[PDB]
Amino acid sequence: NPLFSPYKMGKFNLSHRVVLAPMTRCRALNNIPQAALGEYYEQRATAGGFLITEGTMISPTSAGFPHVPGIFTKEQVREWKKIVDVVHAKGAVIFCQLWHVGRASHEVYQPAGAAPISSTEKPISNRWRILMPDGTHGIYPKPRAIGTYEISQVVEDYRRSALNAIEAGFDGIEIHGAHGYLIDQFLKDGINDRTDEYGGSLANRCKFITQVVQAVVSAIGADRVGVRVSPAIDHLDAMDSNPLSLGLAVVERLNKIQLHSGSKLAYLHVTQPERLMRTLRNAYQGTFICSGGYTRELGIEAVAQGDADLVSYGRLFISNPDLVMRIKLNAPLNKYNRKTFYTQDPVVGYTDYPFL
Ligand SMILES: Cc1cc2nc3c(=O)[nH]c(=O)nc-3n(C[C@H](O)[C@H](O)[C@H](O)COP(=O)(O)O)c2cc1C
Repeated sequence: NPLFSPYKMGKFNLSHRVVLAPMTRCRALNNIPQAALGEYYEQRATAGGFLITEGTMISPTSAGFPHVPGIFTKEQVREWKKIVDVVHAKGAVIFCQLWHVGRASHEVYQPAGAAPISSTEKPISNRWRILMPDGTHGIYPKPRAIGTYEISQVVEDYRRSALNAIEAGFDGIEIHGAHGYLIDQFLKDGINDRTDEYGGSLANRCKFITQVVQAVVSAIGADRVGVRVSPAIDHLDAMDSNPLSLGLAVVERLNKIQLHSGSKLAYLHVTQPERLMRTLRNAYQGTFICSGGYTRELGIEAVAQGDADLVSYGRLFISNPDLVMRIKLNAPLNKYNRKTFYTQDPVVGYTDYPFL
């Protein structure tokens, strides 16, 4: 089974290629990482296995889901440290995904009920609704389009959060540049209507992600930085007229960051909607994680055919804490319950999915 050949993700030698994809679960009450998170990640950790945490806030203005963890305060650092220690005691490698939702927010999630920030003042259209803290769904508001000074401040928030993640003991961080969130609101020409140096051409639209990645690379080292993008996913009104071109343009800038820094990133992580994946892999000089709809058989095939070095699983990892072992044994998998993806119980639908 090619998923069980070892792989060197730079200075981290992984024992197998099954990766826990980042998944928002909303158990981090009041943005504090809770003991429940430690139990959840511990159940899924394996010796030499790689885990990516749920999206984690970089600033008070970065959230658009309830009870998502932050890593911008020293209190949050202390609590993450307890979780990282538990996962490291099982021999796993763990990266913290840094997440800013941009315009995908609501007054209820913003300090003082302020408008969320974006590249644009265009709101997400009414076809999408936001999950509210009470479990209902609300309307995405009009965001505030930020100037270039504020862009530099957001980059600094990523930089400080990356340093905080290292202080908590994380092996690295992943930049969430996917799924229509803040970075994707700069990348995608269906969203980015700017006429300044951050809008228009591919080079201008890639400026923000480039500056974010460079900032965190300078702060913690390229080999501790992964990058996640989704050029072909149009979630939250995040379409590009030419997804393949956009994906290749991002890869270009990542390859250049690696040359100028003299080191490789930890990986590029691309997720697809339920030949583009292979094309970006072929263009990128480094480790590639594929994601989106992978099964045991499709993951085996992806590694065997050279389409990816690592394969990340999301929904099946929700309901199969021992997903790695089930893939190894070709054991039957447990169903997942969508109703408890984003609820707040520390156990129900979170840690009570059974082992083999
Ligand atoms: C409940 C849920 C939460 C998710 N949260 C995140 C997230 O925080 N960051 C991210 O990049 N992707 C997130 N995703 C997308 C997944 O990481 C993954 O790419 C997606 O589920 C497709 O892979 P799969 O077929 O293995 O589930 C989430 C998906 C689900 C279903």
